[PDB]
Amino acid sequence: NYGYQPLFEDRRPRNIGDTLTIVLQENVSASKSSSANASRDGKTSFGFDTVPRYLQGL
Amino acid sequence: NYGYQPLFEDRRPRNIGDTLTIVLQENVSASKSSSANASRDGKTSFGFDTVPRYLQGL
Ligand SMILES: CCCCCCCCCCCCCCCC(=O)O[C@H](CCCCCCCCCCC)CC(=O)N[C@H]1[C@@H](OP(=O)(O)O)O[C@H](CO[C@@H]2O[C@H](CO)[C@@H](OP(=O)(O)O)[C@H](OC(=O)C[C@@H](CCCCCCCCCCC)OC(=O)CCCCCCCCCCCCC)[C@H]2NC(=O)C[C@@H](CCCCCCCCCCC)OC(=O)CCCCCCCCCCC)[C@@H](O)[C@@H]1OC(=O)C[C@H](O)CCCCCCCCCCC
Ligand SMILES: CCCCCCCCCCCCCCCC(=O)O[C@H](CCCCCCCCCCC)CC(=O)N[C@H]1[C@@H](OP(=O)(O)O)O[C@H](CO[C@@H]2O[C@H](CO)[C@@H](OP(=O)(O)O)[C@H](OC(=O)C[C@@H](CCCCCCCCCCC)OC(=O)CCCCCCCCCCCCC)[C@H]2NC(=O)C[C@@H](CCCCCCCCCCC)OC(=O)CCCCCCCCCCC)[C@@H](O)[C@@H]1OC(=O)C[C@H](O)CCCCCCCCCCC
Repeated sequence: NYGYQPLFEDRRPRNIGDTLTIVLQENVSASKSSSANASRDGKTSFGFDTVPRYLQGL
Repeated sequence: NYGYQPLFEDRRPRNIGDTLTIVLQENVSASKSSSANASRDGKTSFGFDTVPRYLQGL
């Protein structure tokens, strides 16, 4: 090979045949949450158990 | 490539082919709550258990 080569550079790959080292160190994490609620409660009462003579009509 | 390249700048992407690193670090959280209540209670009573002779009419 007659190609020029720098002395002080970091010897990065530059041509087709050059080799490079890859450190994967891949780490991905995704999360998703959702919630919903709805509560309704009702309860009504009414009773005499004793009615006046004048109110017995109703 | 014959393009001009600055020396002291932060080497940000500038053209179509430039590559950039994205750190997701996404975090969203939303909450919603609501409540309502209504209570009514009544209870009335009245009784003699002993009526005067003069009031026996009513
Ligand atoms: C937002 C506000 C808007 C305004 C709203 C207006 C009022 C909106 C309307 C509210 C009133 C509900 C109407 C109920 C009767 C009715 O029409 O709808 C019925 C179906 C229900 C539909 C209702 C959905 C509404 C939908 C909701 C709408 C809401 C908006 C059909 C029906 O008719 N079913 C019917 C049938 O059943 P059957 O199907 O099986 O056959 O027959 C059986 C057997 O009949 C009984 O026999 C008895 C003997 O056996 C006999 O006694 P006896 O003496 O003879 O012995 C006895 O005679 C008697 O009461 C003898 C005598 C009693 C006098 C005692 C003193 C009481 C004073 C009491 C004073 C009341 C004080 C408020 O009378 C009366 O003078 C009654 C008083 C009149 C007051 C007038 C108000 C002046 C304003 C005074 C104002 C005061 C100011 C401070 C016989 N009673 C009857 O005939 C029935 C009827 C005869 C009508 C002739 C009298 C003149 C009416 C003249 C005109 C009336 C027009 C309305 O009386 C009533 O109650 C009428 C009540 C009217 C109140 C309105 C208030 C307006 C405010 C005005 C406000 C604007 C009944 O049991 C049964 O009726 C029953 O069960 C009813 C039960 O009792 C009573 C439960 C009440 C609980 C509250 C409701 C709770 C319900 C809630 C859930 C929905
Ligand atoms: C906001 C204010 C606005 C003003 C409101 C005005 C008052 C608004 C009205 C309030 C009064 C309610 C009227 C009740 C009678 C009525 O009309 O509505 C009835 C249906 C109910 C509707 C009411 C919805 C109102 C809707 C609400 C409206 C509210 C606004 C029809 C009915 O009539 N049903 C009826 C029927 O049933 P049946 O259907 O099954 O057949 O027949 C059976 C059998 O009859 C009995 O037989 C007995 C023998 O067996 C016999 O005795 P004997 O001696 O002979 O032996 C006996 O004779 C007797 O009492 C003998 C004698 C007793 C004397 C003893 C001394 C007592 C003094 C006591 C003194 C009272 C002191 C206040 O008499 C009386 O002089 C009565 C006193 C008169 C006082 C006058 C006031 C002067 C002011 C004095 C003022 C004082 C100043 C300090 C016979 N009694 C009768 O006939 C019935 C009647 C005969 C009437 C002839 C007498 C002259 C009336 C002359 C005129 C009257 C006109 C009103 O008397 C009454 O009560 C009348 C009470 C009037 C009070 C009004 C106060 C006004 C304030 C004035 C205020 C402005 C009864 O049981 C049944 O009636 C009963 O159950 C009733 C029960 O008892 C009593 C419960 C009362 C609890 C409080 C209410 C609680 C109810 C609350 C829930 C709703």
